Amino acid sequence: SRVRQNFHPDSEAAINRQINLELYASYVYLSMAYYFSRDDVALNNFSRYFLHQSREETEHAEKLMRLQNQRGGRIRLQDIKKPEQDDWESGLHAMEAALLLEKNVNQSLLELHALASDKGDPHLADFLETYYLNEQVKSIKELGDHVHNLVKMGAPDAGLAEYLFDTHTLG
Amino acid sequence: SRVRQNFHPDSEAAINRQINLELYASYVYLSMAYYFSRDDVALNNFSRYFLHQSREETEHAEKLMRLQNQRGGRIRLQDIKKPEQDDWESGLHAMEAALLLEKNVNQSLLELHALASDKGDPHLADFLETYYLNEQVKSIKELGDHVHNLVKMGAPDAGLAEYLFDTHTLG
Amino acid sequence: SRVRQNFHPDSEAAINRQINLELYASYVYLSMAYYFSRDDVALNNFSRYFLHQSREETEHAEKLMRLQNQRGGRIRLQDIKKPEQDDWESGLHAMEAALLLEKNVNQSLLELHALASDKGDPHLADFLETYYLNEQVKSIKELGDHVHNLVKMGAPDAGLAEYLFDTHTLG
Amino acid sequence: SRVRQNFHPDSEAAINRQINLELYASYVYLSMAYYFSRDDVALNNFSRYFLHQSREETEHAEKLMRLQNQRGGRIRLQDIKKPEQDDWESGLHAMEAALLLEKNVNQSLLELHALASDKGDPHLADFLETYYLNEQVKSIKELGDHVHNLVKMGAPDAGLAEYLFDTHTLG
Amino acid sequence: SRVRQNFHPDSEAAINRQINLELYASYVYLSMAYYFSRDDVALNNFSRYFLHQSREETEHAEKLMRLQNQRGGRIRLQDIKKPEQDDWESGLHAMEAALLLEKNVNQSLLELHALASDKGDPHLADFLETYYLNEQVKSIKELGDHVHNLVKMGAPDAGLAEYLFDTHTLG
Amino acid sequence: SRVRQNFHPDSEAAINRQINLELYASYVYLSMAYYFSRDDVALNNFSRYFLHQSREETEHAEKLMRLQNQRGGRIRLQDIKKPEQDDWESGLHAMEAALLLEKNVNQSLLELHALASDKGDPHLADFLETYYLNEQVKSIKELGDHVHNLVKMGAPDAGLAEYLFDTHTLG
Ligand SMILES: [Mg+2]
Ligand SMILES: [Mg+2]
Ligand SMILES: [Mg+2]
Ligand SMILES: [Mg+2]
Ligand SMILES: [Mg+2]
Ligand SMILES: [Mg+2]
Ligand SMILES: [Mg+2]
Ligand SMILES: [Mg+2]
Ligand SMILES: [Mg+2]
Ligand SMILES: [Mg+2]
Ligand SMILES: [Mg+2]
Ligand SMILES: [Mg+2]
Ligand SMILES: [Mg+2]
Ligand SMILES: [Mg+2]
Ligand SMILES: [Mg+2]
Ligand SMILES: [Mg+2]
Repeated sequence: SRVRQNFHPDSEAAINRQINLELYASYVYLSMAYYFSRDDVALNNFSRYFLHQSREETEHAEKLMRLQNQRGGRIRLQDIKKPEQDDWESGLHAMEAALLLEKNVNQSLLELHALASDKGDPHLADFLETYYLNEQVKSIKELGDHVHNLVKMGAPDAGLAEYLFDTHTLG
Repeated sequence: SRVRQNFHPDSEAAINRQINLELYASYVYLSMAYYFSRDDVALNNFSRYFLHQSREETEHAEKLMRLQNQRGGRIRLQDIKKPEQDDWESGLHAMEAALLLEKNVNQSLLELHALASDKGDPHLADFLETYYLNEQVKSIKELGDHVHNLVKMGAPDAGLAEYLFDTHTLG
Repeated sequence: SRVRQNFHPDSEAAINRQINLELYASYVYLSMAYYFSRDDVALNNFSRYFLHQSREETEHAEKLMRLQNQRGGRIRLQDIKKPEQDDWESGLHAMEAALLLEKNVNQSLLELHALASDKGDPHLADFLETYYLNEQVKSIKELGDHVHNLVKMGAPDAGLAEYLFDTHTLG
Repeated sequence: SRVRQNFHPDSEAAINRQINLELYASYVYLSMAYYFSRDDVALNNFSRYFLHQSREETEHAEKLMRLQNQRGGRIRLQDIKKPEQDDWESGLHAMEAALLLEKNVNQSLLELHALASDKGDPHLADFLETYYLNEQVKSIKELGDHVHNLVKMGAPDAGLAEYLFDTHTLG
Repeated sequence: SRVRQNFHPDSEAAINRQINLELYASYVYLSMAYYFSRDDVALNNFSRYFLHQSREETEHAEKLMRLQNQRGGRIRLQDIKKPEQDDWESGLHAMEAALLLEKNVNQSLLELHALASDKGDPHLADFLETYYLNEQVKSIKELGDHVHNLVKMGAPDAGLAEYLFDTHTLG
Repeated sequence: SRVRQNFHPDSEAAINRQINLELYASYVYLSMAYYFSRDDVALNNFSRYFLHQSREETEHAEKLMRLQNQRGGRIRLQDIKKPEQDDWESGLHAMEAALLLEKNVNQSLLELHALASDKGDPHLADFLETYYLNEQVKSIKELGDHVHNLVKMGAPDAGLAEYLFDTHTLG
């Protein structure tokens, strides 16, 4: 590529793997979003919350795809694995699953950053720091907040907990 | 499901298959969109066009997921298969692939409609007719228009064709 | 902490020490601010300048406290040491003391950054670079400018110097 | 000091002690504020409430520093002691600690007022009455209200109490 | 310098060399801009495009000069070498020359970043990442896009190519 | 050149030399501008003043480059020589150097005008008179004003002079 400069094939590959992971995260959140609009779940603000997260993950994927193009890498898409469950069990369980997902995505981003650093790719390093690392920290913190509140409120067994959390925190 | 009424498990299954197909179509268009943003393709309005199509396909998927929940079905997500190519070769080839994709999706929707009709599910039948069947016809027609113009203009070999089509038709 | 990820206890501790240092800097500037509104100093724009700096330092402290929470660290507050003087002697001396303070805070931030780097904490590294390192450089530069002008103008002995600097530069 | 008039050195000293106490109160509230932003507390309106209180205490400190300068006293800053805890245990416990803090600050202000009265300093007496004594009464009353509601609602053990109090009263 | 802190003389020198390189890039683009407004070239949007790039390069130079001052370095200006050609041959050739120039400038910036990293200057590292590295990637990508389109369109020999590219892409 | 008319190659050459001189003047002013932003100079309105002059010189250069193209001449760029100093010593010395620079540029413009007149090029003559000769007179007068005031005020040794001149005249 006539634009490619200081862009290691390993970084290119890792970016492609990260693209897939971001798409996967979008899919997970999409699944959660539509779990919460089931008639036997019907937590519309959980649904909206995860829908929003899903679209944010798509933007995360797209920024990496743009990065790949900008750097002269070649996007290599892979299957977006279905989420691990279709029944996310409860608002709390979904929040906990999302928290685990974000920490896993964060770990992947940190490994990607270590790779960028190993390859002396400050542009990639900065790209991750600018657009992903703090977004991950904020997302993990937010999910942590949500998990704690839901746990403290007695979710999922306390019938009012997820309902009230849905209307107040996620409203 | 206490909302489920006149909703055949075959229709539920076919809706889940259609959800996956719509997600797949979104993915195909996403791949195309970022193919045209490659430095060695750089047809930004092809890119935008397919990006828009990608997001519309996501809405197609979501409406079916909404339908599933509305009818008391249970969304069953599957892997979103990667698109058949990462290199979409040219604006014309991408348009032709999109055309083939839309006709395939249309065939799936028509089969879904035949199933809805077979199962006496007028709500599902109307749902497809209202939101999918004409949208598919419109999309197939548009892609056909685009394919014809690109062919007529000499794409992909005529160097000005895809460039001018990008700026004029997709602008 | 269920949010804690790639966050070394040393970094957590260093952030707590930095929080204290930022609070200390706020206090120093608060002291300076109210030194300059003494009836026998009465340099109201020196006062406002240092008051503004004081509040900025509080925001610096708060961002680190937020960082601590975001990363799952536990804020550990310590006494905010009183400033080294209550009588800041002159506009020039206060500016020079502030300059020294900022360079000391900068050194602490650079050590914190080296620690983040040593611990492979790019989020923390980026956090410091994004919110502190350049703010420090700009603050040190500004104080350097102020010190130079005050020195060149003949502060503190030239009776018009701090007065005119107060009204023009700090106005 | 050419402005000093009817300003007893005891009052000057007591004002300096009160400045420190107000700064200390600010610090206590700052600690509480960021306690409630912990991922395992995550009561954002408790956090905001105490943050607001913290900044109000800083204004309390500053008005006394202003008073010191206005009267020709000399501000003598002391270490701002760290708050007694970094872990404020619960919204209720923090409210109760804040209540105790405000009554302690109020006692100090009342002693300061008695001193002002003993020294025939009506300006200082009026200053305290105008800006501190009723503010303290209001603050103590508000915290008492909050404590009662939290207790009545079952805080901290009733999982919904602090959550609902956070969203409704502190919202 | 009383502001100088953690600023290695090598970094200072490298910044001065980078200032010159940025000024040089501005000059190259200025030359290109006025090449395209020759009566026998007369591609006014190529001209405007390179004029814009020229002024952007001046801002790149100025930010480095400001950085030098901010850090306490001493700007040391050198001759701005004339561009390698006055006759830039064609829109395509100018775009290709600009692409090569940007990659060369990028290489210099990456070397500067490696130096900053070697010298443990995170402020300088962040400065380059924040203001230069991604700007370079975007500029190289854009020029790559432009080069590809011009090549594909048949520039410079296809008489309509640069004309149409001028009006559509650079308009 | 099919536009070239009554345009002597000597005039073309002299215009190219004048372009370089205007670029050089821009560079001198750029150097001065960033000299006054040094932490040990810190005369921000001197800095702004010379920065403005620098950009005006670039416009002077560009109008001549425009003229060259308009007349069918061929721009021949040369190295832009670095300014004679990086340390401009004082606001007064910089003003005096700028004054000398402008008179030198003016002399070059007057020689260019004499050449235009010798070659019977009234368009070039008018071009210089319309856009350069009075601008030079105005600039030389302004710098003379500034030099006189700075001298009269006691610059550079009177510590308040350049400071006050910076804030009042250059503000
Ligand atoms: Mg993501
Ligand atoms: Mg496969
Ligand atoms: Mg599987
Ligand atoms: Mg569709
Ligand atoms: Mg029908
Ligand atoms: Mg600070
Ligand atoms: Mg202690
Ligand atoms: Mg002590
Ligand atoms: Mg780094
Ligand atoms: Mg108070
Ligand atoms: Mg009374
Ligand atoms: Mg540049
Ligand atoms: Mg030389
Ligand atoms: Mg040469
Ligand atoms: Mg000029
Ligand atoms: Mg005449």
